[PDB]
Amino acid sequence: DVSFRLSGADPSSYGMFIKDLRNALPHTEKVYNIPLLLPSVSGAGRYLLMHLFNYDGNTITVAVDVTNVYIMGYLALTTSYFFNEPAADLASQYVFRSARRKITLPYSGNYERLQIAAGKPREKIPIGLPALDTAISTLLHYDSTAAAGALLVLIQTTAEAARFKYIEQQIQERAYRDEVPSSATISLENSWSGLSKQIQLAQGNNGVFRTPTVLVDSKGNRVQITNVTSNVVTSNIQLLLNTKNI
Ligand SMILES: *[C@@H]1O[C@H](CO)[C@@H](O[C@@H]2O[C@H](CO)[C@@H](O)[C@H](O)[C@H]2NC(C)=O)[C@H](O)[C@H]1NC(C)=O
Ligand SMILES: C[C@H]1O[C@H](O)[C@H](O)[C@@H](O)[C@H]1O
Repeated sequence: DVSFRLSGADPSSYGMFIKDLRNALPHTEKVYNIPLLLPSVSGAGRYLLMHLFNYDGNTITVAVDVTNVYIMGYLALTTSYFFNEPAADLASQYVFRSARRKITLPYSGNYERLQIAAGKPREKIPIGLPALDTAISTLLHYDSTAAAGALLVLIQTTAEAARFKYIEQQIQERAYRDEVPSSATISLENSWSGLSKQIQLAQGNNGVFRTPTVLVDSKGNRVQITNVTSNVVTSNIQLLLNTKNI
């Protein structure tokens, strides 16, 4: 399992949590020196437990599918909560069975359904450490509309940060002040599968992408990623979704 505490958190302890989150995801292979996520893991070993503690020390346990860094649901006190999707329903066979009751959230876990549910695009939702603290707090007591916002914040702060060094650094900057994610952050979240695929295709194609990946950069304008010499490949992405899951 991995644990992160908001109390006393700072850019460093957060970096250590995301490090720990990355290192908890199993891989047998590195493709261009990036850990390649497994095609599948059967039964209960498929799910990483993240113990998150708000500033008060209240806690939730989040279950993450180790093959795609996809949050499936969480446990708050004696209630489990799972997204309304088959993968999460499958996950509820394995994690948090000790929960007194189980609530299936009225949405899947994808960004589009979460945003509709939250009433805001994640462009307009501040993130950072104080926001993760809020999110953990919200998730402690069921409220499906508020939880959708809290989940968008939680996805971005833990999974998307594990997947991209740039997003981990975005959050580290937002250790004590939330701020909506940069467009570059949104571009990376949305491009992960894409990049994961083209990194893998590049092996066999001389480090060249079969199809370029359009991103937005820090300064704000589109940029086309075409091979593995690109910074986003050499420095930024930290985990590759296996093409068997794309
Ligand atoms: C691999 O990717 C790099 C970009 O990351 C390519 O080099 C860039 O592209 C053009 C020049 O051809 C310029 O717009 C950039 O400023 C270049 N940047 C750097 C840092 O060199 C490179 O051409 C690509 N190589 C292959 C074989 O596709
Ligand atoms: C859109 C996806 O972003 C990440 O992959 C999360 O882990 C998933 O739960 C889903 O929200």
